[PDB]
Amino acid sequence: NSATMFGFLVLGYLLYLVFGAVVFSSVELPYEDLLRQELRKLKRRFLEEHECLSEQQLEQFLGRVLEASNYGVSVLWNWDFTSALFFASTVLSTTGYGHTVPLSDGGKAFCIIYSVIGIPFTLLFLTAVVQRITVHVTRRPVLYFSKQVVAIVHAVLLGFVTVSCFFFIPAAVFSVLEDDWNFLESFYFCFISLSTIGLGDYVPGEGYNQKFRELYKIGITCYLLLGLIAMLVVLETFCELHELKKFRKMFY
Amino acid sequence: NSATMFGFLVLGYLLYLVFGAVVFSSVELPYEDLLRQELRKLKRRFLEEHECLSEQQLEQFLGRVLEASNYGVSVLWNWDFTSALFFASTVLSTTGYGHTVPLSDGGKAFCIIYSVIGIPFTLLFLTAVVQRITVHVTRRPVLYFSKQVVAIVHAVLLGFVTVSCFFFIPAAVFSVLEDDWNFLESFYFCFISLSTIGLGDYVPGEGYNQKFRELYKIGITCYLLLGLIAMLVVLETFCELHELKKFRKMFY
Ligand SMILES: CCCCCCCCCCC
Ligand SMILES: CCCCCCCCCCC
Ligand SMILES: [K+]
Ligand SMILES: [K+]
Ligand SMILES: [K+]
Ligand SMILES: [K+]
Ligand SMILES: [K+]
Repeated sequence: NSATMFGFLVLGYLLYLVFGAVVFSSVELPYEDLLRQELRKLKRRFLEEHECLSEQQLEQFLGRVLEASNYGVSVLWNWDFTSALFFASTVLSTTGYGHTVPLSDGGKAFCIIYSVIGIPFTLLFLTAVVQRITVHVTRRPVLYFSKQVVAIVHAVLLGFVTVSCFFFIPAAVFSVLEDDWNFLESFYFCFISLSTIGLGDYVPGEGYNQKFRELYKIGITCYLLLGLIAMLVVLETFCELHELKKFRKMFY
Repeated sequence: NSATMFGFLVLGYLLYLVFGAVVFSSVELPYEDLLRQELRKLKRRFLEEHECLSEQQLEQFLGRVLEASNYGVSVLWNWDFTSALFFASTVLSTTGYGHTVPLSDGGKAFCIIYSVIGIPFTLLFLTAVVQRITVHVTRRPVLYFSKQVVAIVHAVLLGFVTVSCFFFIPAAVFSVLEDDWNFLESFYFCFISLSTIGLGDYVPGEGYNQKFRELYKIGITCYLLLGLIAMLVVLETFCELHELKKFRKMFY
């Protein structure tokens, strides 16, 4: 019966993500179309309006252009559902790249509530997904039980596995998928993504003329999601070695 | 003797923050001065160079302007130490606004290592700071011991305390300090900050002509740091109520 509990948690979470991905999609998308216009309109009017404008005339155009940039809309789509799903997930995993921020007040507010509920929901979700994976991946230090040393080797080995399997493999996959991204950049991106730092200087699936982008988003959303679980799995496996519980306990 | 262990942890952490705040300050600052120039130079040359330039001539200037924006440098200082300290802390608390991202490869790489070491160090730091605060703030459900109900009331009461004390009070303080920020925006900022989501659409201490800014940074760095501890404190207090351990346990 415990299997249908975790099985439902996993289901409901995914839905909560689609739910939000939809609510965000709709409320925030409209303000974008209208903002896309105010920019395309202010773009045309600037060039055609005052060809040789002065220092005071440029700071006024650039201002309105940069302001649009900070909100995810560049003068040169953010809230579809494939991308709004991307946002909803990175907001509950708490990465927050920012390449897409809510624009209205409803979005901003819905985001807040959606999170108060989702963030926690997300912990529970992860806790379960990890407790389980942790055991199946760390039930083997026993098939080996000397005892303490089977773990210190299981850990360091498991680290070198996922570090490669989740950073280097995708660090390369992105060096591929994303043009302007070299390896370091792709790798660097993975680190700040799976760490949930999310500076947002780099975000995949945002290149001029990207084909099948809809999926790339859904793929990323999963890369990030799984990679996080993987980290936590590796974290538990490390946080549970004798020497660590020792070092930790040393401060309470 | 346990008091000098946590006391040193708290010390060393703070230093690790200053250490990084310095290393980042120096390596990344230079690329900024040089980038500030390439922009001030491309700014002058654009207006004076081709007053009435066409559609093809604007996309080329705006491109280089927006590209600078995404990296923290606007055409219209990011790595001093008061602000570099701000970065180092938000990177280890994992908020990552992005208003400041490392520019060189050294910065990007140092950041990664600094984090692999700091993030953990930061957990330990928090764990201690919270375990302690948790007990002194939740040793009182006992001074009240019926028993289970003294906690469900201690929790809900403590929530309403810090929610007000860390969100509303500062939500207002910012409505003050930050011009363009109304209450919702200030409050909204606090939520995504203390949640460590850090979209970065709003970052305090970044207004044209901000006086005593150096401190405002150091103040924020602390607001964020403490507010996080506060959250975790409140989180533990909630994660440890019978009904919850019950609901949680329901999935392993
Ligand atoms: C919700 C907190 C997630 C923390 C992730 C920490 C990953 C650290 C990896 C360091 C090698
Ligand atoms: C390093 C993980 C920090 C998680 C902070 C969660 C705060 C949630 C507040 C919800 C009211
Ligand atoms: K973050
Ligand atoms: K960000
Ligand atoms: K972020
Ligand atoms: K940003
Ligand atoms: K985070």
